[PDB]
Amino acid sequence: QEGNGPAAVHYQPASPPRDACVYSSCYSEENVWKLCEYIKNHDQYPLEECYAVFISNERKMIPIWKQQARPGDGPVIWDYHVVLLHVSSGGQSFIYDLDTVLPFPCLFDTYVEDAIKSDDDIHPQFRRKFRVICADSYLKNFASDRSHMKDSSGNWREPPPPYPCIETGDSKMNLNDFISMDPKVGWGAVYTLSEFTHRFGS
Amino acid sequence: QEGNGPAAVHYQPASPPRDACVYSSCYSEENVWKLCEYIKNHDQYPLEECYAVFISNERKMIPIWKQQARPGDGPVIWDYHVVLLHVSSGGQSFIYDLDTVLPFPCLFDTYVEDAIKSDDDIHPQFRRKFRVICADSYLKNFASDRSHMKDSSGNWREPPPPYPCIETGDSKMNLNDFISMDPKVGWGAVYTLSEFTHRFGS
Repeated sequence: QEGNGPAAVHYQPASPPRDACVYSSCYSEENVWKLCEYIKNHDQYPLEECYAVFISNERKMIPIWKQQARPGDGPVIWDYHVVLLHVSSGGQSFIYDLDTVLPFPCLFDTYVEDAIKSDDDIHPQFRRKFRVICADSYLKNFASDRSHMKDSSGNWREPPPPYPCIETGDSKMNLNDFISMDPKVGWGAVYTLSEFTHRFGS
Repeated sequence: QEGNGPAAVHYQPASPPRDACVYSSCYSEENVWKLCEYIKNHDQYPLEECYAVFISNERKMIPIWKQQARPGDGPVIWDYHVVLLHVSSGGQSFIYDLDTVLPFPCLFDTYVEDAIKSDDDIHPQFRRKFRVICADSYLKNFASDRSHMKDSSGNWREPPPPYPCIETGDSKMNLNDFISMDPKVGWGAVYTLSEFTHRFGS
């Protein structure tokens, strides 16, 4: 028998701690994009091991439990919500959600169970779908002019993030193409809750 | 009526107290063999209720927390480690580890939870595997010439136990066959951490 030298044996998060991440309430698509930017700019993990994940449905009403906005367990009904998925080297997958009360990051199995619960127990208009976009692709292609966050009067529904709107060489606004769950549109692949769970679950 | 709560269920230990057990640091395989020999030579419990348990992995680096060699400070990373498992007629199972800072013996659910933790977020190279050998079989078959404990110059890595090497009619050395977590090799059965915990846990 011999005791080896000390070593870090646990998964190391790809992000900064939850309280050190760039964040604006109601701009999860951006918060997630910012995590992608951080990962890209660091050498800990390849960017391609990560995915931006949009959650929505045709009716744009998805319940998510264990959300910060509503502490104590009823759900928040969102039009869409975005989280980050890290498909880690050992078959262990993690979810980074800046709006969850669950750990940041959180093991995938735990997150999907606690946050989402079962689609079977809710009516069809509320069922959850997921667009999974590889992080490199997301940085390359995502663009939002934040126009959706201004009311009829031109005032901000929620204050915007402190940096200029994300744009690309090809577009200044394509957020709807990410929110959409039609496989004929946008980038990445679309999965039902069951499919998503099976695909990235343990 | 008598009610307790798992940690409070009554149990009489199969060994002498920790301070009276034969023990050499870095020779857990031998320390456990000696415990098996003691049990055999006593009439308290049938030997067949007990198992020698080897803990290792392919890379031979396994973390174990609550270890004497590293008080309060993370895990010890062992090439391999050996403990005794008593499957009690009392319905609760116990772990005897001469190297733990937990009680000796310790209720199984508690030992695994504190000492082992989960492999859910542990790097692949560090995941724990268990070889469980019924105690009668261990005494019948185990042999070690202690050759692994001599360095390249022929000197001891750690001082040996002060009794002659354990040998059998069939071998002078088969320690590698116990350390191995290959089911094709050796005696007993091999389990993942999850399997081991589900099997012997509550």
